[PDB]
Amino acid sequence: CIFCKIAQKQIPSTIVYEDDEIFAFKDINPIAPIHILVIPKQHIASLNEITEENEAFIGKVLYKVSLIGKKECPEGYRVVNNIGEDAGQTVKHIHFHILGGKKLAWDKL
Amino acid sequence: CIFCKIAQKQIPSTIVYEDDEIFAFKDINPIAPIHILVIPKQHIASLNEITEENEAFIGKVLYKVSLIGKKECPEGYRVVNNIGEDAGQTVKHIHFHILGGKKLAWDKL
Ligand SMILES: [Zn+2]
Ligand SMILES: [Zn+2]
Repeated sequence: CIFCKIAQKQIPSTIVYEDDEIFAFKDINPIAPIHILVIPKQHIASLNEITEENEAFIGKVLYKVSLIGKKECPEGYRVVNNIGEDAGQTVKHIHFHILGGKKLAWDKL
Repeated sequence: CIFCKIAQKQIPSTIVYEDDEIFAFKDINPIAPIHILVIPKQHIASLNEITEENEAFIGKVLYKVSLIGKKECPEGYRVVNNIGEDAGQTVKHIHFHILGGKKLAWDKL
């Protein structure tokens, strides 16, 4: 898993924030001027693997996403998560996108 | 708050799912063929109002989002949350978008 390897610094990335639980890094193919990926260090494949037993942990991840977003994007930010084929999920390790740095489009998908 | 009123059925909506904690309804200006809004019935203004004290509740909301998404969008779905001006947040009551029903675009914002 490329995201487990990035989180453990086996594959290089430009680190925005890291702690015992999460790892955040710049997206190398950005769609916004600020485009950050936030991953749990623990491998969970997608949002469809959230259970009642790990929902408190995923809430903590989302809280830490908000702390990164409000620091990096004081003018506002969008959080995106992709599940499966129609959403274009490329890596099967849950990753939140933080998008900001401009007035973001809201266009037909 | 228009979303508190929708959640309490004071303003009509097309309901997808409802329980003691959450309310989900069709977006009337959709950007995808499946476009569902999911709100907590409790008023929380945005993701920037997540705290360590409510992070477990927001994890539960995200779990219920995933249950709606995997049912309505078995081929995959995207979850979006907008915070503040640059993201275009229009209603100050936290709302998750579930987008699906086609191979979704990933375009420059
Ligand atoms: Zn992984
Ligand atoms: Zn409200």
